[PDB]
Amino acid sequence: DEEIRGMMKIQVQKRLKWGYKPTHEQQLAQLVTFAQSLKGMEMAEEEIPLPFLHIMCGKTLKFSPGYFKDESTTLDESEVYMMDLYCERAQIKDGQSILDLGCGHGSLTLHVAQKYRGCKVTGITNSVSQKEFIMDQCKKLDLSNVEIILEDVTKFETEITYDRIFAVALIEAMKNYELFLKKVSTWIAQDGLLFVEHHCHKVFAYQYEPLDEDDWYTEYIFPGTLVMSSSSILLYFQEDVSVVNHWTLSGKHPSLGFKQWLKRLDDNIDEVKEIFESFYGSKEKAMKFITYWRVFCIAHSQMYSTNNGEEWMLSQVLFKKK
Amino acid sequence: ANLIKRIEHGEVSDEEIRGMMKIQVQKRLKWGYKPTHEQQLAQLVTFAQSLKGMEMAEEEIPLPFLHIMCGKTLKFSPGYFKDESTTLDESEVYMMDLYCERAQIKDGQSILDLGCGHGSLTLHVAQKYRGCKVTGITNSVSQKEFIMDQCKKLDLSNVEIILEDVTKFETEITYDRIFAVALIEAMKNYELFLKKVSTWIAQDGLLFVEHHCHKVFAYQYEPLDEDDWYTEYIFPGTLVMSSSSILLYFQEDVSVVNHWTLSGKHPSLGFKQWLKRLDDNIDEVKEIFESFYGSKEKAMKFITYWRVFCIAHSQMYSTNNGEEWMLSQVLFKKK
Ligand SMILES: C[S@+](CC[C@H](N)C(=O)[O-])C[C@H]1O[C@@H](n2cnc3c(N)ncnc32)[C@H](O)[C@@H]1O
Ligand SMILES: C[S@+](CC[C@H](N)C(=O)[O-])C[C@H]1O[C@@H](n2cnc3c(N)ncnc32)[C@H](O)[C@@H]1O
Repeated sequence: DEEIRGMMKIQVQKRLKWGYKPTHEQQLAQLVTFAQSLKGMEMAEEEIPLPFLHIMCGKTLKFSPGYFKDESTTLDESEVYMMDLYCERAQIKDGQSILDLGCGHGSLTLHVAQKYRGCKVTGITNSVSQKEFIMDQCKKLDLSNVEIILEDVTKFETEITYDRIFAVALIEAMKNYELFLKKVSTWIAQDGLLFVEHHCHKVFAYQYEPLDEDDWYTEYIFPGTLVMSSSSILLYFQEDVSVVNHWTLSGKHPSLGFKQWLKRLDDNIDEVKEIFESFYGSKEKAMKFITYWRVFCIAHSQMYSTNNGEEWMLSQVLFKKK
Repeated sequence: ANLIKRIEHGEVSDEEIRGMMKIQVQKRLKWGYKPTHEQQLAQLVTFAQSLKGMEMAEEEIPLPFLHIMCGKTLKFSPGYFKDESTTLDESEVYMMDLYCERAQIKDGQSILDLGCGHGSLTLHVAQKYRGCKVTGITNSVSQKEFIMDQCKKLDLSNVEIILEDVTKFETEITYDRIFAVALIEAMKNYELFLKKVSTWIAQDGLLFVEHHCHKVFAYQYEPLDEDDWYTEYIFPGTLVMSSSSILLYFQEDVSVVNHWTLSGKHPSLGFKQWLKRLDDNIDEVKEIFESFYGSKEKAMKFITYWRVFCIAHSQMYSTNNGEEWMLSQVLFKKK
């Protein structure tokens, strides 16, 4: 842990001199050549055991961050505050069709559905198990409210349109932001909104690709080249959607989230070893998936804490059609 | 406000002004900078949505004087100094070329220029590409006729100047290219502006826009405390100092194709050049002014304003090596 925090504060500082430039002309230009580059990519590049997440992620199994109001906010609680923020900032109304892109394990689909029994809430994931699990909760807590399409978002067509489209933690897997925002806009209703949240740097976007030959990080964690977006970056993909509002949250909310994920992991470790040996068929491999998750949490709760959250952070954009 | 009174009578040094203007800049930068990006972003966004409910815009100098103060094109907007030893004349010409390149001007296109002014950019484009029909748009009577006389001087059946306020111009002509160089600074509600202009863009047309801005935050010109001479001395009459980024939020009728900024060094240097040529001919601007305005005192009054205005903004644009106040250029396609 200790050395890894250190081995990651150095990765941070060299990603920090990478992307910062001494004048606004150079800074801005770099970001505008970056966006144009992602128009030369595909829309997106072309399975975690459920027992293990009941431990690491908390009640709703929200595999994305939460709003911590103070550092006594439970991880459980933070998950709730964040998704009411979502619901508040998406201007969600009782009775409107809701589409939830990349449900995961439905933490938001079930939230809206329970908080607004008038809304018909439709979710989309590419996992058979996420779908079944979710539809298990509907069963349990009496929801004729939900629907789970099974389809890869980047493939899905439909005639159906939606009063409010959600899409959180999803941009992180998309290369061409243009084709993505292009497709989703034909799913927007007469006068509807689209809610995008996304990890980012405050100031510059970039590919997940080695700084040195001596930065283990980009290889161990990312293993494929993703894009760490820039907070403002979606302002440049406004051809089929228009920005209505734009917010950001300090990087202390992810940093705290990762902090919660690591402690519960480490509080229940024996059970974690047991679940991952059943699943990966080996004490060596379990002992190495434990390592990953700890390193991911440690490193990234240190990556987001940077400069009291004023480097990497959460970014929220609200959209309307055309 | 007796300050102004003695400011006119010459008692206040050019470095007191530059001195007071530095404290103005410090106050404005303390006011506008938030400590978290969440706040800063929500400063701008609220200020941006604020503009959406205003009017587009709210409801004249001697030519011998601009001839003196300004370059031989009379560009009343900034120039591009590759170097400190670049001249006003070249700075101008460098800047309009830059425009002619960033707006993808080709021979043959039709060009709509909005707030053409005394025509520096209209005539630049028109002499350079005989293939374009260029339409200028100003509301000054003097400005139409001047350009129309320089069109006789240069022999170019290549220009057209319509006398109208942009804010109320109604047409169904479309032009492959449109400039709005140093114009949005007269406007407040950019949405309703950008919507009007967007009907003037032809299929695959391009609009090009320049505006003075601060790098980060935007703001109305209202006095900071009650020690703020500069605000209501320099401005009538609430205008809005845009943000670099602010026009990323006005993308309902036009899309963005590119976006650049230029250091506040260029506008800093021009204003410096404006002062020198004005001061290397003070007596000629005195005559020109004591003749035009009707008295030696409003002469005094208006010669002071311009020395003040050249000195404050030149100081203001130099803050932090050109990285607070600054130029934003944005190129749009018809959404
Ligand atoms: C990686 S995110 C995080 C989970 C979710 N955003 C949340 O906050 O609960 C999105 C989720 O949607 C699914 N997903 C990811 N990419 C997808 C794609 N291209 N098409 C469909 N589902 C996808 C994944 O199974 C993943 O759990
Ligand atoms: C210095 S700028 C643009 C001209 C500059 N010479 C150039 O092309 O770089 C300011 C100009 O805005 C124009 N303007 C402001 N409000 C206007 C309006 N409502 N209608 C027409 N022109 C307007 C004025 O004529 C003024 O010359």
